This record gives sequence, C-alpha cells and structure tokens, in this order.
Amino acid sequence: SSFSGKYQLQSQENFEAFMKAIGLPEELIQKGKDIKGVSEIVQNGKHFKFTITAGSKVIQNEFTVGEEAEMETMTGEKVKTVVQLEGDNKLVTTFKNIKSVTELNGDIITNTMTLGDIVFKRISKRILE
Amino acid sequence: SSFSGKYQLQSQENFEAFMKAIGLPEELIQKGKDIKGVSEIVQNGKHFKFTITAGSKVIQNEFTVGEEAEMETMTGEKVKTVVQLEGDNKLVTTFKNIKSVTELNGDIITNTMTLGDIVFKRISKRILE
Ligand SMILES: CCCCCCCCCCCCCCCC(=O)O
Ligand SMILES: CCCCCCCCCCCCCCCC(=O)O
Repeated sequence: SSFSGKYQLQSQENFEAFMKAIGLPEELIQKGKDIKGVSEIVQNGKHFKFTITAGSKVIQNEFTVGEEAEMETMTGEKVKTVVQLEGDNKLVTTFKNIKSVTELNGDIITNTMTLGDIVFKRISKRILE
Repeated sequence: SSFSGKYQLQSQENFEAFMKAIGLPEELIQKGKDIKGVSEIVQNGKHFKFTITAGSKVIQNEFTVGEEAEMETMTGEKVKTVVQLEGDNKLVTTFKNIKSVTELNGDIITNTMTLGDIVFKRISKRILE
C-alpha cells in the first residue's frame, strides 16, 4: 500500500549488460557492479521522492504519478516521461527504448528494466524500522 | 565498540566549500549538495570496509588500521595513507592537506574533514535494523 522505505539491494541480474547497452564505459561499470547499497523511497499518495543508488551513482528523482516529469537516468540524461501507478504496488513507465516496472510485494521491491533482449532485474528488501 | 552499521546522513556543513577546494566539478557539486543517503561500515577488529555515499557518488574503500592502504578520495584519486584508531572511537587519517576524523558516539557518527580553513562536517545516525 505504501512504497515508503529504505531498501537494501539483495541481488541483481544483467547490471553490466544493461549499463553497457545504454553507453556507460566499461571501467565505470566494473567499478560499480558489485556494490549493494540502500535506495530510499518516500511516498505521499501520488507523490514520490526517490534517492536511488545504482553502481557508483546516487540519483535523486521526484514525481507525481500521472504527471510528466524529468527523470535523471544512469547516463546523466534527464528524460521526460510519465510514471503510472498500477494498483497500489506497481510503478510503470517507458523511456527511450526501456520498459521499467517497480513492483512491491510485501517488503521486497523487484525492479525490472527491459531494453531489447536485456532484462535488468534488481531485488531489494525494505529495512524494517 | 563497533563502527559496523548502516548510517543515514542527517546534516552536513560546508559541503560546497570543501568540494570546491578539492576540485569536484561544479555540476557534481550542485547535483550532490542536497543528497542525504546511507553509508555502510563493516568492521572486523582493525579491518574496515566502507561503502560511502557522498553527494552523487558511492565510494568503496577498505583498509586495516595501522597498515598503509590505498584509498579512493571523492575526486576518484587514489592516495596512500595509514589510518589510525584514536581513543578507541575515532578513525583518523591524514592525506595530502586533509585531516579526516570519523568519530563514533553510540548511534551517531560524525565525520570531520579539515582542509585549510574549511571544516566539512557530516553527522549520520545508525539505522536500527
Ligand atoms: C528514469 C528512471 C531512473 C533510472 C535510474 C537507473 C538506475 C536503476 C533503477 C532502479 C531503482 C528502482 C527503485 C528500486 C530500488 C533499487 O533497485 O535500488
Ligand atoms: C579517504 C576519503 C574518504 C572518501 C571521501 C568522501 C568524503 C566523505 C567521506 C565520509 C565518510 C565517513 C564514513 C561515515 C559515514 C558518512 O559520514 O557518510
């Protein structure tokens, strides 16, 4: 019902392949590929504040679902996109050629980003505080 | 008696001045100055592993107190230094013209980095898992 929490990355698949596909340099990818950090979400109804840690980068994004917003991506590009809430537990959007689904089941977020044949999946667990 | 934990940045002083002094690109200073994320320490005796969130960057470092080590700074530069334990609750390192003191007070960690007349101070709080 609420996405709010601090989420510890537990495991991921295809980090290197996805970051290569979007244009990041190999040297940066290899430096970040094994980091398992903590991302944070604060949800207030349709409003979301994200402090995402992925690889060696921390990205802070904010949106209201259903409203267009500029989302900073791993390349540094700020993309214009609309994120929708499906049900109470799935955030969906598409930007460039990437389909993104952020799904909350209990205390586990599964984030799936699909770019052609590459399915980049991150599993993170809410720190219960 | 253990530094181990995940710590949420609560407040900080003179981020912009310190990052300017060490030469961080201005675009990264402006992006990173308001980000308050989670850093992790794993201590095993004199050995420490760090996953540090500072601004828009995540930095991993690892060393044994009392032994020379090579640590990655906020600019990405690698420096060789020996980290000491002071008074059983302070990690103290001096590299180039910076003195860094990481002090543990219960659930609070205070990182104080002194560079000439600038004191960059971070106060973080243990996440209770
Ligand atoms: C345009 C959207 C932002 C894209 C940023 C790319 C970094 C990977 C995104 C995964 C974060 C999704 C939130 C779940 C928590 C997590 O997996 O850290
Ligand atoms: C050897 C230099 C360390 C990395 C340089 C980044 C500047 C900030 C370092 C602060 C790390 C201290 C660890 C405790 C938690 C924190 O304050 O984030």
